[PDB]
Amino acid sequence: QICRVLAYYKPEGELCTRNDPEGRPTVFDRLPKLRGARWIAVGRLDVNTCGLLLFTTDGELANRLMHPSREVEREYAVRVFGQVDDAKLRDLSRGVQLEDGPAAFKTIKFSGGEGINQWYNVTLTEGRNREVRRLWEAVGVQVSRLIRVRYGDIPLPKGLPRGGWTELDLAQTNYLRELVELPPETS
Ligand SMILES: [Cl-]
Ligand SMILES: [Pt+2]
Ligand SMILES: [Pt+2]
Repeated sequence: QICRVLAYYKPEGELCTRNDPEGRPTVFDRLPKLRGARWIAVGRLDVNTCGLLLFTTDGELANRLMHPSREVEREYAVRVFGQVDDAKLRDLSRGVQLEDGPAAFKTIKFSGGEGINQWYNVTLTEGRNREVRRLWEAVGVQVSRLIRVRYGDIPLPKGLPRGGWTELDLAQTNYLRELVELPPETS
């Protein structure tokens, strides 16, 4: 029946599978147990990737959101080990060649500076598995922590803590259905 959407702040170490016969933590463990409907993940995140992951009860909405007809930026807050040479930044912004062909960061802004380890905020328009890690890897830099903070026009909710979820209201939901050319819900 009604289209519900959740915004979840995935912690590192959680699986994206619906269940694990070992009892290992999954992104579905703390979601609200519904009935007569089923949460569906809008895409997936690597086990070691934190941040925004949408869920929705509506299969069509999930389809159109991870398969957009328009190129969508994904923004990540990245913590990297040690200080990064400026030329390495030039490479990442000009492009490198990895296992699945060339790739590049559409944007690289240096964020905070925690001791010797550095923070960068980067964006990309593709979404090949572990692309962000492999990008930094191809330039000789290991990734410490990786948070997804924005998918297109959708950022992590401000209050929302690590491992928590927030339900979108009808207006926010309809905003999503509009960005994807779906008719608006009325209740
Ligand atoms: Cl973290
Ligand atoms: Pt997917
Ligand atoms: Pt994290």
